[PDB]
Amino acid sequence: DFLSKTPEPPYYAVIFSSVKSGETAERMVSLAADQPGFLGVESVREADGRGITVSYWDSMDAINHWRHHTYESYAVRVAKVDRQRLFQE
Amino acid sequence: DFLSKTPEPPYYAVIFSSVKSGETAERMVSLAADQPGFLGVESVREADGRGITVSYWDSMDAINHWRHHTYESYAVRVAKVDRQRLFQE
Repeated sequence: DFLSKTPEPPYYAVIFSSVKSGETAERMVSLAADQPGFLGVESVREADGRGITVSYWDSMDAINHWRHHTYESYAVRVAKVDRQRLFQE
Repeated sequence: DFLSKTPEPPYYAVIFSSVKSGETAERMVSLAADQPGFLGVESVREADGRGITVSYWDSMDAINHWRHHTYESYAVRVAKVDRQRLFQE
């Protein structure tokens, strides 16, 4: 349920780090989920407003057709994932 | 305070996504902070155990001397950040 079950690297990750000043954070998510090349999303938001949401994508090009069909502070970083290790017990 | 003030890409990011089963999550952090090439860290952990911690590093090599001097589920992904956009109001 929480961890995104991603394919073998490489794949991309969009790290959205935010500090809050809603219904619509969740529309913005159905939309990601719906896109071609969308691999999954991990979203977490603490009490005090601090939050990190990472979305995984299959290609730089898949991220552009998403930004295309489309906070006290935030940072958006897009990165190319070359390594992963998954664990559950 | 929350957002890491990172240099111009490229730089690396270590995305640690975890689901909890402590004092020592915080030792593991002083240590990151202390390393050569450590650029910063954003850590967030919700009530229910879900959590994302991303650490930023200047080089793949800076991450190896860290893993070197060194959960119901977790995922560790290392990625190369090629883009960033920072915002605050």
